[PDB]
Amino acid sequence: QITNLGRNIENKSFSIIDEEAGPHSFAQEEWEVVRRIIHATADFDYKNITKIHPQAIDSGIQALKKGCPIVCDVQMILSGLNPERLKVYGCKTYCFISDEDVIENAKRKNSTRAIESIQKANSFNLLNESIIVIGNAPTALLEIEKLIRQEGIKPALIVGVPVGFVSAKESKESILKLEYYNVTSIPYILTMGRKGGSTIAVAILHALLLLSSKRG
Repeated sequence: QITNLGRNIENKSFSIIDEEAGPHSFAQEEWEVVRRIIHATADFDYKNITKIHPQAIDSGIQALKKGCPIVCDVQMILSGLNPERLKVYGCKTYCFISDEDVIENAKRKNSTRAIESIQKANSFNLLNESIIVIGNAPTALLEIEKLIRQEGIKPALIVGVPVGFVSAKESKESILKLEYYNVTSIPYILTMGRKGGSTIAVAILHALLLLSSKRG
């Protein structure tokens, strides 16, 4: 998994982050997630924009335990998750961003591959009680919002951390509006604003997998 020197570096880093982050309003478990994000980016700003839903970590753990599907918008996210830890639960990862049918459908429908990618997962019922990890494409998050609002889909958890200058900020706010209006109570983990990234998403997933293990 990692060497002694490895752990020493990480432990030293987390200690530096805690001391430097200063005062924050995150509970212990929530902080393990936020601290992980700051660690992957060296960006303390995440201490202020990462919003975690009260049931987020709980639904996340439960979903993983059940070998739930993990739907990712971009391939890099998967490339960050070690299949070793996932087979423990039997979770299955998916990313259709690069499938032919998705590509042609995006072109033909004047949309994005991310949007058709999400629709494809839905056509397979892969959104129900799953963990939706959107680390890059804002349109993928807006589509999920659309499906929740119109199709009533019920994922176990939404990790909405897309990065961008066009609709990123908006896609995250649309998720908060769903809760604001009590149309649904789908747990979420968001980094409000334009900031996000596949690396932020992977860091959140790893924090969850760790918390899951630690709960033992």
